[PDB]
Amino acid sequence: SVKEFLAKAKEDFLKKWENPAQNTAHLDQFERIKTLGTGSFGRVMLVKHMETGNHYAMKILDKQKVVKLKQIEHTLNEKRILQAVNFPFLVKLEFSFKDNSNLYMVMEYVPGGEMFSHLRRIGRFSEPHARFYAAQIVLTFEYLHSLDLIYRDLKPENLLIDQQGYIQVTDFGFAKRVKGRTWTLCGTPEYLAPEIILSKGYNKAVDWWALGVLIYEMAAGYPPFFADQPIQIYEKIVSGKVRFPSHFSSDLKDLLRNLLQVDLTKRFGNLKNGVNDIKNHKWFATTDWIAIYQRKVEAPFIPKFEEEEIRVSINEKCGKEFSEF
Repeated sequence: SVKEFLAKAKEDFLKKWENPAQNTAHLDQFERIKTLGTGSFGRVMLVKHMETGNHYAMKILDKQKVVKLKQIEHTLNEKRILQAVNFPFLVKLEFSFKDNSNLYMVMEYVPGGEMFSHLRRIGRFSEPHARFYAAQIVLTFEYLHSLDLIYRDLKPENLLIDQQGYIQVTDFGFAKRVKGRTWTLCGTPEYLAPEIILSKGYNKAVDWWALGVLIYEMAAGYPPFFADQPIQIYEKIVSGKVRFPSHFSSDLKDLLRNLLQVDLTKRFGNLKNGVNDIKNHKWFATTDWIAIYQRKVEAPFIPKFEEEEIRVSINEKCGKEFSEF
């Protein structure tokens, strides 16, 4: 039935992936409540859809700035992916549209902060706390991999902790729909699998390696392969040799040896049973997968967390570059 859940999820996905929804709202439909922050391409605003009452986080991206920063492909890709997927631990794109000046990504409003800064403050997560988060990433990758997506940007900064203490994976700029193998070097050095570094071509198992890195970092407070220079980071990754903190349970060490496995024919998540090798591992014995998916487990930690015009030019900017948006 997991099989049948995933098959239906793939049908929903392919439909939207092949014929992406465009201009599913317009700016005059939203009441502007508060600017939450200013990102690279423009502001993020709390808004309310005036026709329903639902509140959202609307990201505004100035098209000319996206072009200037050479982020057209990443922005288009992220949007195309986000409008086509649906899973409890993936940021939800509710509406998108564009006008003469801007692109708009109307996201579910999910206050809370990223995992990097939370981890820095807390120091390290206990093993139950780390397992709770890891379980959500496991289910999300099970979902994304079933759709032939490789996420390939897993790092703590890409994991929001929401108002319920659950994980939301954000930033699908690098994600690629890949049937088979691919070659592009992207992502943050610490989290890269050996086969990426050595330009061997790679598959979805790079996400399972990155999960290994994430779990270690969550539980240790620092990633397994670190150095001041990226070449020394690469050297460590390629060696395979991982040293564990002394407080790591025996079960955690074993899981991590199986995820941080250089040999692809032994790496958990890359074998005949796929994700189930990970889900059945002793470290996850106490994990109630269904309760996690249904958001019924109480989270170990609940985070605490002058208005200016949106000027729309009378001239369309960068129309052809963003045709697909």
